[PDB]
Amino acid sequence: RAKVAMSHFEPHEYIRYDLLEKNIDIVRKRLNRPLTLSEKIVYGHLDDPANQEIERGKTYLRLRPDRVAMQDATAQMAMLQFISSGLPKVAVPSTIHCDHLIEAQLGGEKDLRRAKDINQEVYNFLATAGAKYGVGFWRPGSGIIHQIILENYAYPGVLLIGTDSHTPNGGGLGGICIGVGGADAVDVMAGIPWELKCPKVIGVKLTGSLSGWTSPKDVILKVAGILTVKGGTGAIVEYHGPGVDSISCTGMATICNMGAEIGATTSVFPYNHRMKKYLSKTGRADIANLADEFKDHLVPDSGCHYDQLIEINLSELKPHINGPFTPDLAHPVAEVGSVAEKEGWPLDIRVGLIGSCTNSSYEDMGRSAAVAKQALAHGLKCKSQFTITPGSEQIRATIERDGYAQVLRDVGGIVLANACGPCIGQWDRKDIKKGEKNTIVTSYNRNFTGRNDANPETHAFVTSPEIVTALAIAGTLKFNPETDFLTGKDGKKFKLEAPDADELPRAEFDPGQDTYQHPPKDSSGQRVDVSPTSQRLQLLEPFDKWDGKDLEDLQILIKVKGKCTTDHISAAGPWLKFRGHLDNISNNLLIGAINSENRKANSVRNAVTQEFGPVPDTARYYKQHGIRWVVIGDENYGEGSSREHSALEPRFLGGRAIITKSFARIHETNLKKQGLLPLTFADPADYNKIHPVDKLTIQGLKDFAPGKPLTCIIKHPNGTQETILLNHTFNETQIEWFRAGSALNRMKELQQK
Ligand SMILES: C[C@](O)(C(=O)O)[C@H](CC(=O)O)C(=O)O
Ligand code: SF4
Repeated sequence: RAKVAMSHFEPHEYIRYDLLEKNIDIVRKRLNRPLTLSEKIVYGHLDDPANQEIERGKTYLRLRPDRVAMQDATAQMAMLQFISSGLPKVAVPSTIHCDHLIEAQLGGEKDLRRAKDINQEVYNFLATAGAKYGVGFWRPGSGIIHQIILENYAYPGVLLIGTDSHTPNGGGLGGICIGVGGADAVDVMAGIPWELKCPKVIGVKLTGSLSGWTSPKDVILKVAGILTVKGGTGAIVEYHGPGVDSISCTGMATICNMGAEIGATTSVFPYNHRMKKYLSKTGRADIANLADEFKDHLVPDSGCHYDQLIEINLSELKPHINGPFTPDLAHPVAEVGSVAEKEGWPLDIRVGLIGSCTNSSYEDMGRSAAVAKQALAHGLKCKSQFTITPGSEQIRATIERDGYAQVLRDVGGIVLANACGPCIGQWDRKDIKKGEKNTIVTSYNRNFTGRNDANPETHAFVTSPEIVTALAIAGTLKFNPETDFLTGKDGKKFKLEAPDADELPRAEFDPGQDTYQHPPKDSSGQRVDVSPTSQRLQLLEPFDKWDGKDLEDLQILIKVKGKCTTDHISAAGPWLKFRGHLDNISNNLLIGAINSENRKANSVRNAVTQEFGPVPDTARYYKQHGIRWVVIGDENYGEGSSREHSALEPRFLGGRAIITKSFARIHETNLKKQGLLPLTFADPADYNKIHPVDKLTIQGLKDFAPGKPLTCIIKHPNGTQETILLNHTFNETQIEWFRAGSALNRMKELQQK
């Protein structure tokens, strides 16, 4: 066909749209109905399109992804599992991005130099394991994983998986990009089919066009408020309608990115002329030309059916700000000042932060510079502290060149390294004491308790970068950029004009400094060294195979009340230091979850000693003494980040099952991957039948089967027993992971030994 390479770094790996077309056509001859765009790209990547059972929301699809991307906080454990497999080389194009371990403190270059010293051992391990197994390596300072992928690797029709829940960002260039845990990434790197539950499809029809202060971020802040954090579970969100051509390619990536906060499997936009333009300005005009020849397969079929349809008229959409606490608590910027006042949320903004993968594009930086230049023209600077995170080295070099970084420094901002930084709590914040109630506004995406600075009382609101800039200049939530007046230096009241700026540089992008390291795919004689006394890296010892018996008289470690995110289960911030060391990071297990017994975090009753203490310590005591335990949770358990450490840590400390009213998708898969039993109540009111003091027996593991519930006997202390039924979503592939002790153990059994 055409021989167009997948990227500039893999000149010999060609885009297979011929394959995509062939598979789409086998499938539509079987289904005889129009296909949505996400169905075309997902079913076009089936391992066996002729025989695959296809029912939305019901069957597990066996898929062949085109490439794997990892960032350094999840790559360590994905590579330690790949090293246990014993396999010599990765089977698909794979990259590691070093963006999560650079702490914001002094700003830019200074923080990057310090991170390279402090994290030497880890950057070393990832670069060496990358060279050995054939994984491309983007060095610290290169940029945030998703901005590097949009700029270099995402293209229309790609199926990409990434070990990060904001991998959907790549949907802004028409590809299906899905967040997974490290063991799912090991499957694909090892060459075995990846399984995904066939998604439902929510269609969002965009009408009109954005104007004034409204930006792409407002579309997904509105959709999150409508669908809520659990409304997208099990579905792909597919944006369509005439309003789509009104949004820039990076704007579309912003909207797909934050679809992770409603639990969506991913989000996607159809290939159009704004994506073409972006591909050409990022050196990929040949890929835009080939996608023009396969365009019919890169847009939805006429008359395709969405399981749910939402319509948003972009011309009536006004600026939003969401939070504090949850990303679906949506408010117009015009009313947040009065709601804050009413709810007792601090009105004064201590810090304004722009960037993160969600909003760190060239257009985002130009729109923020456009607000800031107006303030400067009246002799003002930010009243709040103000930080700017460029998404990649190319964006940092280009906004530096085109003058936007200096405008942002002149209003009082500090430019941080091209890294996650304050977005996952890698921030040496000293302006508030811990426990001090305060408000920060960001252009990020999640705003869960203690995620940016480990202070539970920080009220974090997420909005667009131009509104963070306007509010940082005013210093208060009680400021609406569209209506209100600031007073300049000269005494005159003035109003901010709505920002206007170019979507892409007129000139070319300046690539900045060299940051990619290609694998020698010749030589590869690397020894990966993991010191046996390291506190940051530790090789894995395989989990135990199932004993063949039912699980009797299980102790409840904790019955959790309410929201239980993967940041509650395995916190980030300071704990990122131990992401390659399973025993050391397991000391954060469930320390943020609220115990229903006392409503406290990290205080559970030890059943033997009858002392209340830390959850990690209590789980290790039970494991030392042979007491097998269970976690009981509420709705949407495991919401958020994809970190498989939330599943590895309960397995390591002796847990056996997690029983909840419902699971977020990625965490439920990660639990199954690690040999645990994720089970849901067949009747959710049964959550109220179980008391912290009860022992539980799970029966029927011997004839464990797809679609057959398991029986749970609740043993009450007074002698009463009650039987309830528990549902599971295991298929036979997955029951094999459980019987082997983990998916990695099963894979190693298939290697004939
Ligand atoms: C840090 C993270 O990027 C996050 O935003 O929560 C994570 C991955 C991780 O825990 O390392 C995510 O979204 O999956
Ligand atoms: S959401 Fe924040 S922490 Fe996750 S990749 Fe993006 S910038 Fe990094």
